[PDB]
Amino acid sequence: IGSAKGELENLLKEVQHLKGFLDDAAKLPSDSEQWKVLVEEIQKTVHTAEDAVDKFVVQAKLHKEKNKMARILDVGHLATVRNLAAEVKGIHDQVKELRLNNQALQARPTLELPQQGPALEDDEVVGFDEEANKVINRLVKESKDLDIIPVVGMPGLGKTTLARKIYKDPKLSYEFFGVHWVYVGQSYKIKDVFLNILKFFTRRTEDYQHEDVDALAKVIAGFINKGGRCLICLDDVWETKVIDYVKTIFPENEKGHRVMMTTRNKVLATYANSDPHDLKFLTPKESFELLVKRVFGKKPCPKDLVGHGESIAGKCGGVPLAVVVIAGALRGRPNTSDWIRVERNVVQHLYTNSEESCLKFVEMSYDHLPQEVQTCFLYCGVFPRGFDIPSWKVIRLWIAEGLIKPQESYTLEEIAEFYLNDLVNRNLVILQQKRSDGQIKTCRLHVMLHQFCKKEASNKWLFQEVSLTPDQAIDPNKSRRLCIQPSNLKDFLSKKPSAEHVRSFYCFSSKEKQIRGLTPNDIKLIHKAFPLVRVLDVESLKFLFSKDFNQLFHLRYIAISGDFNAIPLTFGKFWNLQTLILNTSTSESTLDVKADIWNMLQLRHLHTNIPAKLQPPTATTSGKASCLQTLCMVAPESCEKEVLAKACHLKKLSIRGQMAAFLGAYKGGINNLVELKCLEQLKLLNDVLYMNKAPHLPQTFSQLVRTVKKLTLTNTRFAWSEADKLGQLESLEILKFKENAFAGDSWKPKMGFSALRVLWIERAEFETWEASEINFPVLRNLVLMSCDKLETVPFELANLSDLYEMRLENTSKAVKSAKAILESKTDKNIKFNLTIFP
Amino acid sequence: IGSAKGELENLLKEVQHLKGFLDDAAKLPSDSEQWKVLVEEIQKTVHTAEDAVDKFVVQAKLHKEKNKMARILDVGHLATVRNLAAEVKGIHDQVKELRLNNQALQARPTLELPQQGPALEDDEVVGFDEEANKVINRLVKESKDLDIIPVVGMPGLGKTTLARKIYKDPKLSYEFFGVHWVYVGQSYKIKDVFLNILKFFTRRTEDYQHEDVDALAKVIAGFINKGGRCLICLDDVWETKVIDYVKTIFPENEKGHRVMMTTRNKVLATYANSDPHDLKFLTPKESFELLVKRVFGKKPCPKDLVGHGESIAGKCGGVPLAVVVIAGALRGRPNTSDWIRVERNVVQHLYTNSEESCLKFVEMSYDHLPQEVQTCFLYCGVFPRGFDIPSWKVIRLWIAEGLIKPQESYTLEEIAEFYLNDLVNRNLVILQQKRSDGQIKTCRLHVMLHQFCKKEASNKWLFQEVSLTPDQAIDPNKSRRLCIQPSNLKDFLSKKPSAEHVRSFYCFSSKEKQIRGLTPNDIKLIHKAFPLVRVLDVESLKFLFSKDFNQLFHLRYIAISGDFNAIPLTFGKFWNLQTLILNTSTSESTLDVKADIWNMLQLRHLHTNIPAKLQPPTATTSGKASCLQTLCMVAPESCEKEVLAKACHLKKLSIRGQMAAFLGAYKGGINNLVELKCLEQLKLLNDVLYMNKAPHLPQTFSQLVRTVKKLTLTNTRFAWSEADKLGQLESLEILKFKENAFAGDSWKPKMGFSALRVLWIERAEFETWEASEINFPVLRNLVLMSCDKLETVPFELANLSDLYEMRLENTSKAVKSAKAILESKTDKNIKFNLTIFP
Ligand SMILES: Nc1ncnc2c1ncn2[C@@H]1O[C@H](COP(=O)(O)OP(=O)(O)OP(=O)(O)O)[C@@H](O)[C@H]1O
Ligand SMILES: Nc1ncnc2c1ncn2[C@@H]1O[C@H](COP(=O)(O)OP(=O)(O)OP(=O)(O)O)[C@@H](O)[C@H]1O
Repeated sequence: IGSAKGELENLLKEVQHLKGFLDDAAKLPSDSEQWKVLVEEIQKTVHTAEDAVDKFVVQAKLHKEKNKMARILDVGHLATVRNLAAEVKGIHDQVKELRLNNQALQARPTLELPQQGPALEDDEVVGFDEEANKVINRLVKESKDLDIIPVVGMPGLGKTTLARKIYKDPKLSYEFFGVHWVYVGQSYKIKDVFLNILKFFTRRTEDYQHEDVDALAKVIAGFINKGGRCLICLDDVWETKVIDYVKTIFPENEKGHRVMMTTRNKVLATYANSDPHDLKFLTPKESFELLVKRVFGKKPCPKDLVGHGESIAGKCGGVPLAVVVIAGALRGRPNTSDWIRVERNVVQHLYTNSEESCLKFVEMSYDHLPQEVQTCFLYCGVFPRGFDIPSWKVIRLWIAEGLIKPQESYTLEEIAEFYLNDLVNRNLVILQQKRSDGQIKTCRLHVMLHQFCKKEASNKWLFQEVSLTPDQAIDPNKSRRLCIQPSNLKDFLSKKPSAEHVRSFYCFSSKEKQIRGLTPNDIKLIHKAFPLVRVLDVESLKFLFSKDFNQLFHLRYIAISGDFNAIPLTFGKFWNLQTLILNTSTSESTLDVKADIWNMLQLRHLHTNIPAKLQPPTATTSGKASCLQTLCMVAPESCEKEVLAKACHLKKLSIRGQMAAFLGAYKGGINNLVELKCLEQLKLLNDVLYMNKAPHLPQTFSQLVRTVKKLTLTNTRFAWSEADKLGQLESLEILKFKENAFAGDSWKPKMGFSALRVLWIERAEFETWEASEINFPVLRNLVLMSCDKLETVPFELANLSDLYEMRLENTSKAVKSAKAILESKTDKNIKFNLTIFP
Repeated sequence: IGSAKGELENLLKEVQHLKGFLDDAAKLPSDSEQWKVLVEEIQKTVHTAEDAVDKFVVQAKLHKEKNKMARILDVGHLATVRNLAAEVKGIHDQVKELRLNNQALQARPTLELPQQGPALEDDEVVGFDEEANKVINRLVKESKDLDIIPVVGMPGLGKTTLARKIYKDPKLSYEFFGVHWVYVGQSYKIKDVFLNILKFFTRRTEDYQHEDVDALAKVIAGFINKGGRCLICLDDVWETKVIDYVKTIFPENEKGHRVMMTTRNKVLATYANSDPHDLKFLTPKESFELLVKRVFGKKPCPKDLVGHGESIAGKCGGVPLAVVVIAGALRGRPNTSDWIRVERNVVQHLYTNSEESCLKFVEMSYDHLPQEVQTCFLYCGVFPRGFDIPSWKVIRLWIAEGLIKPQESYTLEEIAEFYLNDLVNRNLVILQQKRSDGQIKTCRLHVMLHQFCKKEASNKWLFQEVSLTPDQAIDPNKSRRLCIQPSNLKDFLSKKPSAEHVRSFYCFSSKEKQIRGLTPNDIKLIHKAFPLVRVLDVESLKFLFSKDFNQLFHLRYIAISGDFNAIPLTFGKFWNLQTLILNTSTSESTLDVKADIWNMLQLRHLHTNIPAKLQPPTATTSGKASCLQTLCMVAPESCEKEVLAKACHLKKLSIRGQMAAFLGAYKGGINNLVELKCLEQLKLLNDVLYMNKAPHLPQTFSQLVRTVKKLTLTNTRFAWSEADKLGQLESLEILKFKENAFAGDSWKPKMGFSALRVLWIERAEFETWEASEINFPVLRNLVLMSCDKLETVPFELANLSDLYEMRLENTSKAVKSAKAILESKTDKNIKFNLTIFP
């Protein structure tokens, strides 16, 4: 190739300038339509330049793949390269014209250039009676030390309303000499906060205005000492510095002073109190009651509007702020037509209107985010509203979208995990599913937060939901990525879509396993529509590997399903592929990975729903260690010395098959596991129910997986004496036995698991269990489920200090022993939780 | 050459404009991403232009080296010159476009466009009880005159916390009538400071607000006279003018008033008090205790977090500010995963987050630096974290990097020594090693300061640490220089690096002498990767002189190791070379310097680990005096009349070999030392243990090295009577005798060393020593080591006025005499220190 490399480089520099401008404009608040048009044009120009460069790189790589004879004799390559160079030159001319003509594209040194409601009467507050009672009981408990009870929750959940309800409660007056309210806020000055606190004790604050912060703290402490027990309410705390400053205004008189603070941050609340108070969500009934109180005040709802109102209140997610905004939409419109209109799209009516109260309140928390976490938050709105987002899937989508910039000491997966946990801690992501590690398993976006992400991503052109009003298309040409539900897929494809600029295609099955009437021609049309697609995350389909699919060389993420007997060699030409998630309905016991994954240097995660029969690297493929981090459902046959050596950086590994033929001496494929350097999770599964002999844990197993933190055994059918071998694992932290992993009437462990935190037993047909303290010194969780034959969980566990959680699911008489242990620990007054189902 | 010289000159002028802009932008705070992109582009353009000019200059020099026939017949030179001219023209066009298109590159006349914590209860302070007691004992000592006790230390070390602890101490209340606290600060007005001081004595400061500074000083003096003994605490003093102003507010009533000031500057503290109080660093235990107090307040650390917390606290360097910042990172996160994440990289978690408290506090001291000292400070971050930086090496790296601009009266080495000492005096560099001269031998960067330098250098593109996350490379293309540890060298080279823009390559062996598995091909790859490298500081290797190494004509600094029997002539073509540090493992006794160093006009320092057998300059090489400043390990054979004449400006000289054949009459190579005009240091070493005869100091020796300040004799085996000849040296300031330098049972010196300051004896097998006062009139240090046979250090030295330091290392009974002298001087109450090991 000639000068086109220099043209590419110059275009990249200019596009870097344009992207810097776009990042800057994302900060600038704009009310000008011409500014909006210019930013749209620059975004489109950046996208076009990126697509052109990517096409050029792909063509150069494909040419270099071809042999020298084919390289010379391919005139079609010459025509394509000339066309791509012409396109690059045109885009570069456009970018230069953009920068030259517009004075807004001039760089500037430092120049980006950027009250509560009426007052609720105690009957205007809905559903907070029990919550207020709980917080009041916590506040009025006698204790010598200062105690902070933080009320924490998502924006507009009612933290300030509950704090005001408690602050006005008569009960507090009997217990506390002084009950003061202080508003801190995000932007606050501690001198002002202390002066406001001082007003509650002296009316001569015009005398103390000249004092310093510490002097004012001492003055307030003396006043409180003169008074007695005091409760100071801090509103809207966004830093720990406030908590630390306020600790200094309370005298050490052992009276039991209190602070009730409200915050959106769970980490700040956990600093304030190891047990922060999570404000509840209103029930649908309470939501409807609040809606009726907001719309009709004290008058009852008209009968004809009750059904619509109940529908509307249930669509607000139980967050009072949403109900208040929707009420503002329904105020003074007792007509059924207006209520039907609002019911049709309630989340839209949040963030619209001047009373868009959701927008500014959500933006309070949003602006507090770092840029990477900000962008990662928006891509949570790529899932359907109400979708139970898998944490692993969203993490891998963030990484595949380039949202996570690599850091020196952390893997991209670790950074993404931290970002997701930070979003949950800031109460911007709802988490209802916990892994045994204590990490997020599935998360969710609240309807109001989801609508915020959906609008913000559309404003920033990150992605866009394909929504059709009977016919028509809504500008799909104004979106880098497209999300479409399976119901709307057929209609969209019937238009014969052709969007080169679209880079990610999302089809999420919220109604799981509702594969609609999509034909192979529709899948081929999907392939045709997006040739530059980087992320293809569509698992509700019967995907087929057409010849057009083999040309999606830009892919970084694929989540597909169908009837695949093997991964074709064509997958090996996706040199950008990072995540490969497969779900094959084929009856074949294992999936043949024909693709030479080892030469896919970018590949990090491979997920298959049946065991994968990998191929050992050839002598040519030898080189550096592979980037692979996850290898799920790998057949024991494929765990060879070379396979494991190339993937020595593997972190999660799952094996399923004939384990017996894997734990033997000449079966040292198990011994090949030593090649791994950072193996954290290991799943060992057995498929056969009839066993020639009961397998055995090799004596080498202790140091074969010494780095493993999570170990899962399934259908292994091991003698309970074989569990003693797992105690020699130094890093074993979470341990799972499921589906008759260990066989035997009783388990009498002797070895102690030095670091085990979570013990997990499922469907264990054992009868008795005589563990002791030495066996699990640092146990923290004990999850037994489907243990219909277990007799009694040993009392010896009751003496374990760190143990504070234990769940018995579908458990026999052993439940009674769990009650006995709970009773003993309650007698000792140790924080403990015991869950029983049903 | 044709017009290309004019093109070079015009490109140089435009690059001067761009560099001026870069210097300006370094001052401008910027939040615009487009601004960052533009600055990056201009930096890359400046680097590219510099590289092009350098390539052109070296090519012109190489052509001029060739003979006229070769010059005319070298078509390859014509092609290379045409390519270089085309590159220069392209870079000039790019620079012109940069200046024309961007309105931020317009020159403007003058237009660059630029609270404490809560409060600690004395139980929240860790490890300062003894320090506070020491400072209080110093304060409450009875003395007639005003006494200032400065608490000095590095940023965030806790000077203000200890000052507050002392200010709150009850003990001070008994001793002092008034104990006031004044905050001065970097930006301060003396009128405001005096008015604040006045408030402590009168509540009518609204009456005195109109007085002048001297009038207010007199008023405060009268108030203090009325009161009694007073202690005024000055916080954050950055100038001596504050000290002088505050001296005027204390009446001369002989009561013993005190001032306790805190500062980061050791020179300011030494002005305030000849014995300033150096605040301690927290021990790892105290650091963990402080971390637990900051994270969990008064509750104990959870057991599962104690190991992670202890690891984290030990990575904070004993500076409380670092522990406070890391606590802010760990607050409200009692999960082992968060603590593991923070432990993985603790120094990163300083300077990140809004509570980046390290950043602003370090910037306070950094901005106080001059630009040259600022840049020299950052290049201390090229060394590994925790590396013991050699002073000579960092000085020579600063000079080789162009950081020191020559001054009229000072050599570059003197300016660099001053800069390093200034960085130590500002408490920005940690010094723990002192030369006998009292200068810094090795220094260190605190982990928090090191991270500041690392980040700041990366932000300014000065250098960059090559760090790989398993695979990958982090933008190496966005750095002028690259530092890589030997562990990461092999992985980096396997990528086949080719970085023309990289100008310095650093490989520092913090784990000393851990030469890993690097092959000759790796060394050749190092040579290939950086052809424009100016600085090559890599001594943990077996370097080999390949043909590619011979083409690094830009080299200004080389520090290499291997098996070299001689320096090839190819080193003579490094016309830019200043420092040549060699460590050759060859068994051959000396190093043959084949390269014609005398024509290497820029050469300043030559260091070899074995004696160097230089070659006398030829009649052609005659000319000006050589720039050589250091000639270490030069064989006595090479010290000839012409060799010594060409290097008359030499300052350090080291000789090792057969001294007897060097001190003789016909051996007047010793007499050739007269040719030196500024010889400061002389080392004379002996290699032979069997001597035909005991050598003799020539009677001419007194005026042979008359300019020498430091003299080192090793293995010479001289009669103790020969030490009397060294007393005639006018400038002899430091004298070292090591490894049986002088042989004899006893030493009875008669001559007196008029200017000797430091007397250093190592492994002297003499028995008795009967020195007297006249012998060492101005002695200041007497350091004896391995004197297992010395009987008693004479009491006569106890009467020496200037002597205040004496160290006996592995010393026999003579230790008892040292104790006697210490006792006598303590009786006289003279400041003295006596160190004994073990
Ligand atoms: N239980 C409730 N009953 C009635 N209105 C409520 C309730 N909880 C909240 N609100 C409404 O919320 C608004 C008051 O702020 P709110 O108490 O919701 O904020 P918060 O939870 O402290 O959140 P943030 O301060 O982060 O915005 C008013 O519209 C109030 O009517
Ligand atoms: N011994 C200590 N125990 C507890 N906290 C400490 C201790 N020393 C310092 N700190 C805390 O560390 C942080 C920095 O310390 P401090 O402000 O006293 O430092 P300083 O030496 O005066 O520095 P600067 O030059 O910035 O004024 C503050 O939060 C201080 O409270």
